[PDB]
Amino acid sequence: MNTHPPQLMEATSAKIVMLGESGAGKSSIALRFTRNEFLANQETTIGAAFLSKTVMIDGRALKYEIWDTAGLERFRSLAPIYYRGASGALVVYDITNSESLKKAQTWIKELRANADPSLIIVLVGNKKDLGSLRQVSFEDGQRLAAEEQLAAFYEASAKDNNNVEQVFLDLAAKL
Repeated sequence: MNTHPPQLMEATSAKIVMLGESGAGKSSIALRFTRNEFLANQETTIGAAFLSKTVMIDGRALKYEIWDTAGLERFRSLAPIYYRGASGALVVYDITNSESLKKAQTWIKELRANADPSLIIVLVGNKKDLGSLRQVSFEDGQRLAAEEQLAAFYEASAKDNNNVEQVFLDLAAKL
């Protein structure tokens, strides 16, 4: 009766948790990858927006767990538990709102010191339309990403699809 069944099979899941700052299109960008639709009057969630869907890459069926946490709440129970096995992390920051970048650097400091060093973090900017009135240089923002070995840093806009397909395809391509 002593046989041995192989455990290595298909049906995988990638858990990516995305934080940022409230009002910085945090929940807005998440909606653009979940159902790929935009809600103009979409408020930043105070609880948790969690949708998990299966995609088929090269015949491989894997479901992505994307956790849209509260826009800016550090006192919630989500603070410690959000990275309970996060394969990757994402954080949204607006290029004219310096606060979002200041909040972003806050999250990235704690999460890397609490979770995993090789955890890939996606630095994504908000509203590429701010090309002229951008207070902080995106070029400078991506520098701190590359400096800390962040493989993913891109610009996103809710009405521009955010290139959310590309940023995830990039990640899925390497992993």
